[PDB]
Amino acid sequence: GSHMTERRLRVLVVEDESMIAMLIEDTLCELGHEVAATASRMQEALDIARKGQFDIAIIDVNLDGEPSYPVADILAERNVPFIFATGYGSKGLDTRYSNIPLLTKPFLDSELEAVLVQISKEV
Repeated sequence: GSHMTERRLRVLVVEDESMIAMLIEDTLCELGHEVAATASRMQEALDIARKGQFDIAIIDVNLDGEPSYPVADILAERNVPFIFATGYGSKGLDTRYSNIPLLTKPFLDSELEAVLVQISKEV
């Protein structure tokens, strides 16, 4: 039988180009997310900026050219349910997730804090 589910989530991650690409299709190969965003795009950000309903949103604002638009900047000033990564590593951003995998490095503790910190913590 194969009638089962495994929690399908979305993660619009973006920042540069190949550093966030292969780093998003390989991570899913292990978790099973349902694809979302790769590289840094102004059209996608606006979508996750107006959607406020996409599980997560990464948009580095200081790597390869801080292409995180003035919104990733704002997305950090108020923070919403999601996740983010940037040259400063969010900044203690607030959300129902709990910092989780704050990104701004060559991948490492990220995946670690990515799932070991997703306890919600007093939600």
